[PDB]
Amino acid sequence: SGAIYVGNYRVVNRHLATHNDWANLVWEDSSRDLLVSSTTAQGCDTIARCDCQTGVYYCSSRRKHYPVSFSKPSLIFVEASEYYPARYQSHLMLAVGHSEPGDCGGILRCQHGVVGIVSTGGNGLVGFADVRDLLWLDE
Ligand SMILES: NC(=O)[C@H]1CCCN(C(=O)Cc2cc(C(F)(F)F)ccc2C(F)(F)F)C1
Ligand SMILES: [Zn+2]
Repeated sequence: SGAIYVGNYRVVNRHLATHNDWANLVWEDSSRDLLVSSTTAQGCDTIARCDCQTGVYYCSSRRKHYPVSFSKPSLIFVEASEYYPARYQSHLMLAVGHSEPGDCGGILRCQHGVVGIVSTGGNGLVGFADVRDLLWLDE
């Protein structure tokens, strides 16, 4: 569980989205596991606009923040689940670090702000859905 609150937008994992999220839908992409819905209250998360490859992510399964090195956003294959069939997820960044079911939604941050959210994991690895290319989140 977890979301990004920037201006009048809420950013969540698409597979974790609520009824409210779908009834107030702005944009969604299954191939990125992202969904953006509208909000009445104003959010103050700063989204990073950079090509950083080091940052810090929140791991709810350990109740701890962890520093990580992470790869450039790319098309990576992701095994089947009760939410999606086997497929390549786009805009995904990998890091060596702990994650287990229940960790999706944890924020990855760099010195410039929010980079993305936990979206995949397993085998001593963690995957993040990048949000830095979504320039419209700020306007
Ligand atoms: N983006 C997807 O299609 C996800 C959907 C949920 C499930 N997805 C996973 O990665 C599986 C899983 C979840 C987690 C996460 F929550 F950190 F992701 C950690 C580990 C694992 C593991 F190791 F058991 F396979 C794909
Ligand atoms: Zn940065």
